[PDB]
Parts: sequence; structure tokens; C-alpha cells
Amino acid sequence: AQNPNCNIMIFHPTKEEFNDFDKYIAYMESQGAHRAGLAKIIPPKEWKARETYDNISEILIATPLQQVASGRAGVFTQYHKKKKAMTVGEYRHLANSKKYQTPPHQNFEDLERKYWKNRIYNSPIYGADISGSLFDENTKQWNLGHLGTIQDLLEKECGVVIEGVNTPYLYFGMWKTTFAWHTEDMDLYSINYLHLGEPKTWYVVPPEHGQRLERLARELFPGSSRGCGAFLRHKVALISPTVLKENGIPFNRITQEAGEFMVTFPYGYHAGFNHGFNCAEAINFATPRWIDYGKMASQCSCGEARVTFSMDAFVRILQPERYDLWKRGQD
Ligand SMILES: O=C(O)CNC(=O)C(=O)O
Ligand SMILES: [Mg+2]
Ligand code: NI
Ligand SMILES: [Zn+2]
Repeated sequence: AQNPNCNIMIFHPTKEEFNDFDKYIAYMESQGAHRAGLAKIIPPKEWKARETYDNISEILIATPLQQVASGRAGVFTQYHKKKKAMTVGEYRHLANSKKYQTPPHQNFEDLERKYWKNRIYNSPIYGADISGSLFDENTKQWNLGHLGTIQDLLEKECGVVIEGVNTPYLYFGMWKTTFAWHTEDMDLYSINYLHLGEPKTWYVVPPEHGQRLERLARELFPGSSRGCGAFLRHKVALISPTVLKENGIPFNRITQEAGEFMVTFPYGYHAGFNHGFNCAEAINFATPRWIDYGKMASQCSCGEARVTFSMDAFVRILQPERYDLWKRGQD
């Protein structure tokens, strides 16, 4: 069995290997990459996402979110307070202000220590989940707006045509902005490209050990667990590496830099934080190996997680027993 320790693998495709997205994902899996839950892909040196980032300041962040923490430094929840709209140029200036800028630090490890010691004491502002793309339309390889759609994959594998669309989303971050512990909707894959700016640190639990993370989460967040059997779908819970190590949870960590892709694999729980002003683009995708994970994915029926239009069909076809309950939570 390849990659039995479930380490995060890093890939360097050539330009020829970069031409066929599906084939390369299947290659990475042949080497055991999925066992980690996360892989890094460094594009060939001939590739670029677009020519420059000089013309992005007029993008609007309609609903910036202030991420307010509650709990203790290693075990906390965050909620999202809506703020007034601002442009990417206004957000960048805010990110670089003395109130929000990255502190002086020695290296990534020192910054990670500072994040876990100090995150809860501040409320950074995140531009999340903005529908759109920064890939040039003439970028032909690994263009996140031109991938095969999940609805087309379900049709090819299972024969059923379904409604829905699959589009990318932008993320504008600053120091301490945080993505809470989660798997993707319907335990899909994700691909994430860091277009510009400062790094993003990731934590991940191997898919084969996901239930260990869920059990610890129910212990650490006992009221949230009573409220919802799939409360990590709310995307609010943070647990530090130190706490994970104290509780014997298997995980890995890696830092993504500008110009790099990360792939998350079905049922790979992940969390992380931004080092400073940055912009990432992400989208969900599927392969034939996802289908069996999609059939088994948990679902939030409490009302909180409130998702996309296109998840309806996935629940309806893959999880018909759960459909009625899950839809009552959506309405
Ligand atoms: O960058 C983000 O805020 C978080 N990314 C992801 O959850 C992803 O691409 O799977
Ligand atoms: Mg612009
Ligand atoms: Ni994700
Ligand atoms: Zn819920």
C-alpha cells in the first residue's frame, strides 16, 4: 500500500503532465497521495495563472466577515460578524494597517506559535466565498474555472442527469484569518490556488482517521455536538496542533506559498490560517473514486450549515433516505 504513514506529498508535474487534470489526480492517488487528505502541486515553471495581479483592486468584497473567537487559545469557536462592503484595494490597506498586519517573526514556525498563542485575542476580517475567478481565460491547464463539473461527473458515473452548476470562489485573507476544521460539502475534493500574497498554513487529518477527529470534536465542543450530529459542517471549530497531539489524533501540517496548488481529498478534515494579505481561489471537484464518499457523507439537518443550491441534487440522488430530513433543515 503506497504512503502508509499518510504523509503530505508534494508533486512537481512537467508541462506535459500538466495537460490532463484527471489523469494527474489519478496518478497522485496511485502514489498514495490521498491517504494524507491533502497534497501540494507545484506547477511547471512555464505555467502562469494570468499575466499580472496589477488590476484586481476594484473587485468588491460585498460582505467582509469579522472572525470573532470564543474559548481558550487551543480550543475555540469563531463566529462571523458581517461588515460593510469594501473593495480589494481597501481590504489590502486594512490588512497592512498597524491593527491587522503580520507581526515581526523569525520563520513560519515562529509565526505558527504566535498564531496559536494569540489568535483568540484578535478579530481579523476575511473576504470569503466570493463567486469569481482570477485565471486568465487563455490559461489552458489547471484553470479552476474550466474544470469538469461535478454534475457531469455524477452523470458519467451513475447515468442520472441533474440540475446545478459548479463555479470557483475567491478568498481574500489577512493575518490570523482562519478556516475551521471541516471536510468539503458532500465530502468532495477541493483544489485551492494561492494567487498572490502571503502564505497559508494547513492542518489535515488522514481520511482513514477522520472519525478520531470527530470523536475529539464531540468531547471538546459538547453543546455544539448535542445540537447537531454534523456540527463540523458549521465551520466554526478550531483545535490546535498541541491539543491534537495531546489527544493522539493523527495529523499533518504544511505551508502553501503563492503560486502553489493544494488538493484536499474526500473526507480529509482540514483547517488553517493566513499569514498576511493574500488571495486564493478554490473550487470543489469530483472523480470516480468520490462517489462512494458522497454516499456516506454526514449531513447537517439543524439549519445552521445552509449550503449551495447544487448540493440538493447530490443529497437527493446519493442519499435518498436522508433527503427529506436534510431538506427540512434547508427550509
Ligand atoms: O483558503 C481557504 O479559506 C480555505 N480552503 C479550503 O478549505 C479548501 O480549498 O479546501
Ligand atoms: Mg479590479
Ligand atoms: Ni476546504
Ligand atoms: Zn447543523
